[PDB]
Amino acid sequence: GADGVGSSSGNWHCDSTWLGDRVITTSTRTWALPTYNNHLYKQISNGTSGGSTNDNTYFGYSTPWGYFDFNRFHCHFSPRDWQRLINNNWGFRPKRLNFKLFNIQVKEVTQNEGTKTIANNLTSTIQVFTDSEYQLPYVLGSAHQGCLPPFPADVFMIPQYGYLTLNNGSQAVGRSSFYCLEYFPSQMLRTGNNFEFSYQFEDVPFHSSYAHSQSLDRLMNPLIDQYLYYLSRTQSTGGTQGTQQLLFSQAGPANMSAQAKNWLPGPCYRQQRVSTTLSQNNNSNFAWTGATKYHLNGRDSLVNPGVAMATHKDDEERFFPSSGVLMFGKQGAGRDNVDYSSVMLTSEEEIKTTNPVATEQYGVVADNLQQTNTGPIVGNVNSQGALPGMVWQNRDVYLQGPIWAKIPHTDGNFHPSPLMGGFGLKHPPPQILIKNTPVPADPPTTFSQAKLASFITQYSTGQVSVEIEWELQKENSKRWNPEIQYTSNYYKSTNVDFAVNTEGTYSEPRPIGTRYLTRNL
Amino acid sequence: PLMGGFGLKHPPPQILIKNTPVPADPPTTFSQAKLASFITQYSTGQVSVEIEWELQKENSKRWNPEIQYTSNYYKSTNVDFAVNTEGTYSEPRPIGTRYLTRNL
Repeated sequence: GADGVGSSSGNWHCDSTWLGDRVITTSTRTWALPTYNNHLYKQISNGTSGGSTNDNTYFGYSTPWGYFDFNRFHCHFSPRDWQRLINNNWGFRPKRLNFKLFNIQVKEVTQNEGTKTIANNLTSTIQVFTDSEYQLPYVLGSAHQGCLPPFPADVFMIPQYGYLTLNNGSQAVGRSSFYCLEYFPSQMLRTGNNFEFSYQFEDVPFHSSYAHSQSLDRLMNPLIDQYLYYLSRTQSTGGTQGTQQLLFSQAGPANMSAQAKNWLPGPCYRQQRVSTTLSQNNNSNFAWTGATKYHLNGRDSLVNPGVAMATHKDDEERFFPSSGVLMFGKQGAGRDNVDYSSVMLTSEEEIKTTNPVATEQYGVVADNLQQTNTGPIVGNVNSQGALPGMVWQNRDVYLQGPIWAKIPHTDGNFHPSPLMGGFGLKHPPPQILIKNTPVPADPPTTFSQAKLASFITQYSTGQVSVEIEWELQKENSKRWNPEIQYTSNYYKSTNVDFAVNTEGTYSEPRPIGTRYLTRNL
Repeated sequence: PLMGGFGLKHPPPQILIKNTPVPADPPTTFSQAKLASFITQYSTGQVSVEIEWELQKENSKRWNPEIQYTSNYYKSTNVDFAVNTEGTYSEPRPIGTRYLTRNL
């Protein structure tokens, strides 16, 4: 080894490099791993016998271990480096990543009455194992808090680990699995050690970063008619009587709606439409009641976000689907009943081309069968499954949103793109679990059967580094006039955006979409 | 540069240094906010710098003596450019760089 506490195991690399198509972006932060659950696995459950309803019942365990979550973009891209990505490129996908712990140091805190003193414990060691066979519940991708902070000057606290399993009410059915974490081979790192591992993403499709320049129904040619015919009129034209006759015509630029087309909009699953204008919405609480839910195993679940769908039609920015759009918070936003002004509502408007309005009917079909005595009748289709000849475009990843998700290992899936966005992976980056090694206090002089319940209060810190080597899909486009670009406000402001304020508080003002450059549908 | 000294299009690169912040006890229950409690700390050490200079040697045929920078010959209460009774190093006067003479 020849290392010891005399040296620093690792150096600080926060550098990002743009090389040809590749772009290699690394980071580092400072983490403090608190002791969890006094080192006790615990069964946790929430029953429907309490005030909880049948939807909120869960069962599972909360482990002492804790896990690193880097899954979000803003970890790995500075708001400038995310500008060079969305402005200059069509698509990007990862290739490989690399991960390092270093400069690990441990501390143990004592209490004499009020006094509080904090010393180093050289002997104590921490346990790190990457779960590479996916043999645990993979809990990343559910958009939990605790990701590496955006702004490198922040020190973050590693979030606790724990999982859920099959429940029936509060109780547990027979198949409930219990995973004891200490049961996996886990390298132990002392202060002189570093930890490192490499991972190489599977081939995964380039995420689409462009807004189509042509709505799906305008793919026609404006000059020339079409050779096909449609049924224009069933009634006698230009007469005092409407006696029925079948008339046909050709579908030209005069009426473009009737022109035959080779494709269909993406699938549609309706959402209730809520207006930011307060006077327009109904006066009531319809939030949960009139929400769009799916019913599984007798447990209702609100559909958040829902499939990628255009947020609103043109000349209305105020309407948004109830649970449809991703919703972030502003810096320092309360957890409960936060006012509207403290949250940010992303907008899908770039997909209005190929995907339907979220809040409106997908289409209209005939309910009945006509007769001389009985006129035709047509109803709305709210939820339209996928049909052949349907093209849809995936939701764009945001700076704040997650990078990936694990496609569940099940027999059947249809175009497995995670709803929140980001690359679905059949073998995601393996999560990492880390814990202090519990160091017991004085055992008694006389042996006794029970396990030692008195532990030495302890927590450790260190520097963690991650690179993610990305592939950029370069952009070649002949469009004459200028594009749209993501640009900072030119007008004077009280404090700079995406940068600290007087208190030292880093505040990201607004979400940053990935779609700006344009392409032909 | 107006203050004098060599203007450089790529000067000596400045050096930035900071302690690595070491956080105090985080709470038992996880919480979103960054850790606001740090362990008061400061570091010390020895820094060394050399600067290798080139001197332009002086060749001059002037007959009579030059002017030279010389310390005061008369007795003084304490030595200039050196500590005083309190241990206080005091530079008494500024020292120009121009003494030797040359033909315009």
